[PDB]
Amino acid sequence: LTSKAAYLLKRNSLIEEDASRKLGAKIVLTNEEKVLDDFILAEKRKLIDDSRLNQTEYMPAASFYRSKDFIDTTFAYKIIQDMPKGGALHLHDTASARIDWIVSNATYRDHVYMCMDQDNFVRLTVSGTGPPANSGCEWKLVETERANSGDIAAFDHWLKSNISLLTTDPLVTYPSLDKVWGRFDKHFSQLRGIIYHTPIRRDYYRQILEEFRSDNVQYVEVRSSLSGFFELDGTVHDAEFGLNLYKSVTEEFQREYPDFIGAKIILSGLRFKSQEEILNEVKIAMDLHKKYPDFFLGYDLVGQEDPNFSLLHYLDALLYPSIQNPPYRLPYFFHAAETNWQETEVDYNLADALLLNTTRVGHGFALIKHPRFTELAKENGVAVEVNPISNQILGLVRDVRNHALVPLIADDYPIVISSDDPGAWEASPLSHDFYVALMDLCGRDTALTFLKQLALNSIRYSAMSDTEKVAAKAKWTTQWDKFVKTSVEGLKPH
Amino acid sequence: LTSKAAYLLKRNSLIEEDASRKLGAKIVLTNEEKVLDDFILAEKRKLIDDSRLNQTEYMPAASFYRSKDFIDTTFAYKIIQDMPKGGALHLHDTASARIDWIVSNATYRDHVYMCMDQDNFVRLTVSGTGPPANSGCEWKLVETERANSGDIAAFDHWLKSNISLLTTDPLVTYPSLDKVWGRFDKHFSQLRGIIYHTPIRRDYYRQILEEFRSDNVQYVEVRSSLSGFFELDGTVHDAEFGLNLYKSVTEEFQREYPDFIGAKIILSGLRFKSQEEILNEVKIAMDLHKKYPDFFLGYDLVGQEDPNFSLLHYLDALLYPSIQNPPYRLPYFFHAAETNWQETEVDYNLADALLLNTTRVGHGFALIKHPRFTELAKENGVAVEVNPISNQILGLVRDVRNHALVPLIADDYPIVISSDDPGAWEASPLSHDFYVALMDLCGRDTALTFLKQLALNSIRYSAMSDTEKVAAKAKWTTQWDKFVKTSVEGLKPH
Ligand SMILES: *[C@@H]1O[C@H](CO)[C@@H](O[C@@H]2O[C@H](CO)[C@@H](O[C@@H]3O[C@H](CO[C@H]4O[C@H](CO)[C@@H](O)[C@H](O)[C@@H]4O)[C@@H](O)[C@H](O)[C@@H]3O)[C@H](O)[C@H]2NC(C)=O)[C@H](O)[C@H]1NC(C)=O
Ligand SMILES: OC[C@H]1O[C@@H](n2cnc3c2N=CNC[C@H]3O)C[C@@H]1O
Ligand SMILES: OC[C@H]1O[C@@H](n2cnc3c2N=CNC[C@H]3O)C[C@@H]1O
Ligand SMILES: *[C@@H]1O[C@H](CO)[C@@H](O)[C@H](O)[C@H]1NC(C)=O
Ligand SMILES: *[C@@H]1O[C@H](CO)[C@@H](O)[C@H](O)[C@H]1NC(C)=O
Ligand SMILES: *[C@@H]1O[C@H](CO)[C@@H](O)[C@H](O)[C@H]1NC(C)=O
Ligand SMILES: *[C@@H]1O[C@H](CO)[C@@H](O)[C@H](O)[C@H]1NC(C)=O
Ligand SMILES: *[C@@H]1O[C@H](CO)[C@@H](O)[C@H](O)[C@H]1NC(C)=O
Ligand SMILES: *[C@@H]1O[C@H](CO)[C@@H](O)[C@H](O)[C@H]1NC(C)=O
Ligand SMILES: *[C@@H]1O[C@H](CO)[C@@H](O)[C@H](O)[C@H]1NC(C)=O
Ligand SMILES: [Zn+2]
Ligand SMILES: [Zn+2]
Repeated sequence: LTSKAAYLLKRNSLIEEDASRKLGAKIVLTNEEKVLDDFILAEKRKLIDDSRLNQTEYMPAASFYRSKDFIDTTFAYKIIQDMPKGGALHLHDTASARIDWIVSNATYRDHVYMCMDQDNFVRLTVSGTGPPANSGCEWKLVETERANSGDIAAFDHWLKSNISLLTTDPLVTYPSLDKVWGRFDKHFSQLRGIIYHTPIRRDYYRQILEEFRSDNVQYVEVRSSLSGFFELDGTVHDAEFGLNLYKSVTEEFQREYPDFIGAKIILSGLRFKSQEEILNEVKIAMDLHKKYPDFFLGYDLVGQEDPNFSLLHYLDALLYPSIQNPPYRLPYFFHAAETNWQETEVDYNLADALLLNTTRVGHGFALIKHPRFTELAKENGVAVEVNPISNQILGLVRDVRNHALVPLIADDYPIVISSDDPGAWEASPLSHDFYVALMDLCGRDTALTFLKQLALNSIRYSAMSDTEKVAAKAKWTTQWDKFVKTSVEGLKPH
Repeated sequence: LTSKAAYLLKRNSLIEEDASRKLGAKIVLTNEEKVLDDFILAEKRKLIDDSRLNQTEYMPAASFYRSKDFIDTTFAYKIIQDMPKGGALHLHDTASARIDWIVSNATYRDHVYMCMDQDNFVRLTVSGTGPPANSGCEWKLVETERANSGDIAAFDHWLKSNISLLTTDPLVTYPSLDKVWGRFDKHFSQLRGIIYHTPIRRDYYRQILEEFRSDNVQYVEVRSSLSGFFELDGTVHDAEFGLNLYKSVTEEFQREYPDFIGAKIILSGLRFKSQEEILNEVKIAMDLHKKYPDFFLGYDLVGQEDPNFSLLHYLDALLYPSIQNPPYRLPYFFHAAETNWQETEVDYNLADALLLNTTRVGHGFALIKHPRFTELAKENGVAVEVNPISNQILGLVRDVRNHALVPLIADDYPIVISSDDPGAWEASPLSHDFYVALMDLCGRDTALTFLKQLALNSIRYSAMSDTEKVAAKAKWTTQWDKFVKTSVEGLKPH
């Protein structure tokens, strides 16, 4: 009737037309699921409106250092903690478990040594033939140092404080992409000596499995170098040994916990190695994918993407599987366009990843800046592994609401949410990144369809076979319905 | 043939396909324009590669406070300075001239008083009836304080410092959207008393025109309140008086400088006023658009959009022109979705703006987050006024390379670059925002086709009639050809 009423009808048409395109709009919720969705929506909308109208800071989009405790004090984070989120498809094996486990378990073992390097960073290693040979760092046995500390708890807390990235605010202590990446590489060099010892590495991978299961994540796809596992006698094993160790741990864990879906491993090489070495690693990946077709997925090039070699620089090595007669199909999981640049060597790695038939693309922070690349990656079914906390800390974004992949989420783009390296910055396996996605990557009228669609895409866009995908969806559905029923009974009066 | 060569063919075909979607990709440059583009590209690529590979900060992406002098020492900024950029379609009348003009001219006039308010901010006013009526701050003539100052240059520089937003780094001293918006409103309240005096306002608008012509901008569309211009006797004039004053100044300026295209005015109301006041402003805008259709353009709601009323909240007043018999078509230039939020009232103001047949959208920072809104605006031809430095300073973004509208640039969306309030933060009329757009909003292989497309879209998406647009483009083409010829003769060896 009224021109105002006709305008409002057209407004509802347009707004529904726009808001139905977000990822997860296809989700239909049962009444109990709607109860949980309303529970989450109330808190999220209260926070959004309090920040917007009272003109106060929106903590969910703040630095994870400052917002971590705040997140830990919200009811919705408890809901997400109890929620089974499916799979974490983008992880690195050396920083996916608590640093506290390394401090309280690994550095308590025999022959574990420490030393303060030239940069005032603690380094931990394992050497069975007495103190290790090094003059650039004065090595002291950790047992004697802990005994001499007097206060053992303070010593362990300091040991975690000199290793963790969250001891101070990374956005302040390392206020540049270069500085924070230097701190990240320093963290890895600190943990390299001790974490590559074979027993400690096996127990650390076991801890990765346990911690991700406890956070109600049932499936993982872990990137690992797989080689360099050493013993007290000095023996250094090849990548196949590491793959077999991971496989045995995973099979034992699956035997213990039937609710767990499992784990699969991707081989990661470095973006600054010689093309000869990268070709050697590609050949190793081909052999391991042949010999272990169900557990070994493929190959990936990791390391800081801006200052190191491009995908094209390794092109020969990456084309070696395809030039065979018959051609061999080696899957890829490229980190691509993890950069703030445009039309450079870094973000144009997206073209290489798409042309090399990559299974998934890590980050894709510059993907939105390339229209045809986005279209082609969506058409081919290449999902994007978005790691919001990783992208904030490692210098890509500062306000998480300004993340580059938010519009792609709002237009139903194939995406999964993962943590990259959770342990380095003291983050939960997937619930903290899920909370960040819920509070920063979707609109005010989006609470639970988004999270359930992320949980579904973590299985759909995994590397599992179709039969494995169906079985994994069955297990995840069992856990999800159990969680929904328990939460609703815990919140709904009777 | 060669697998490497065939892959390279596919890769270059894909990259050409993707990079042709960018704004201005269809621009064809003459050989002289190619020389200028090569110079700009060399400078830009040097900066980009030095920042990326040597791991040093990319200064153009930093805060305008820190990067201002660095920009002032580049060759590309010199070229942009000499370049006629067309028009500035997003300006505000009280902050489109240098603060130095107010300090060195206006506060040297008679009847000008000053006071330090309770926030230690200098406020300037004009009172022809002795000391000003307000006693909350002791009003003293600027002449007396300048006399007692000792160093007059230091006194005037302190005036500019207490007035300007760029005296300190706003991203540090006001590290919140709300705090920096408070500083912006404080700046406006500082200059309100003196800038609304009729002679000073007239000369300030004249100075706006002069400064924008000096920076090779030939056309402007300025948003103004147009009402409240007062005299020494206390007479307060209506919006028609101020509009006619602007029109007379513009006609005189056009007569003096034939190379100038001209100026047109938009009526801006504040989005926190009463609905009755906004309705009366809409009626006044209708009357002024009827009486001065060639000089008066339309209406716009300005002011901080996050904590104030939405476009829907004013729906009655906004639908008043269309409900008449016959319906009246009042053009709109709504500031829309200048926010980091999603699926809230602020960014859903885009739906109201689109349904109200807005000519252009101011900022539209969250437009990319809404796909159907972007598509519908693209179909309807609604351009977006991108003000990069304003979006950085006022708290929307920190790294300009993470600007939300960069992907829309890369997919050829209708946009025009402007400055919002340049004089507020010591920015050149349009050259600085153009340099920021060049170095932050387009790829490494994009220098001059982008800038020429910006200049062309500035004329296509103006409010000028179809007959006036051809003549405006003729003037701009004359100036552009002179600029290209002179710059090439100054750089080309022959
Ligand atoms: C990424 O995946 C792509 C799709 O699987 C790969 O492209 C495919 O590469 C395979 C193996 O090299 C090609 O299959 C062979 O093609 C040729 C020629 O047959 C075709 O061409 C002739 C004339 O052009 C035509 O008459 C035929 O009907 C075929 O169309 C023969 O040697 C073999 O019989 C065999 O079929 C595919 O043609 C090709 N597909 C496409 C769609 O291009 C690509 O190599 C993969 N890249 C990587 C890095 O793994
Ligand atoms: O296995 C350890 C190595 O992994 C890299 N690495 C670890 N996390 C990431 C890495 N590389 C690239 N992108 C960011 C993030 O996904 C670096 C480290 O030396
Ligand atoms: O006429 C002056 C008033 O205009 C507003 N104003 C001026 N510039 C802007 C404003 N508000 C909204 N968006 C950002 C920017 O474009 C506030 C100021 O008090
Ligand atoms: C703003 O804060 C007050 C108290 O500080 C609170 O009552 C009010 O609900 C808040 N506004 C919103 C929108 O949450
Ligand atoms: C590590 O410890 C040293 C000395 O104990 C201290 O000075 C230094 O700041 C610490 N570094 C980090 C990164 O915690
Ligand atoms: C460390 O944890 C492993 C299991 O991961 C356990 O077997 C071992 O006993 C622990 N070590 C210590 C010293 O408690
Ligand atoms: C990096 O710095 C070196 C010297 O410090 C210089 O020669 C080079 O041109 C710089 N830029 C690069 C490598 O892009
Ligand atoms: C200020 O500018 C006006 C207008 O250009 C000029 O007439 C006047 O002389 C200037 N100086 C003053 C008022 O001191
Ligand atoms: C303004 O001046 C006062 C005193 O001269 C000073 O304390 C204050 O910090 C200044 N404020 C700004 C915003 O420059
Ligand atoms: C917008 O224009 C269309 C025709 O172009 C008209 O039907 C519609 O009523 C207009 N809406 C408004 C709000 O002016
Ligand atoms: Zn990663
Ligand atoms: Zn504006």
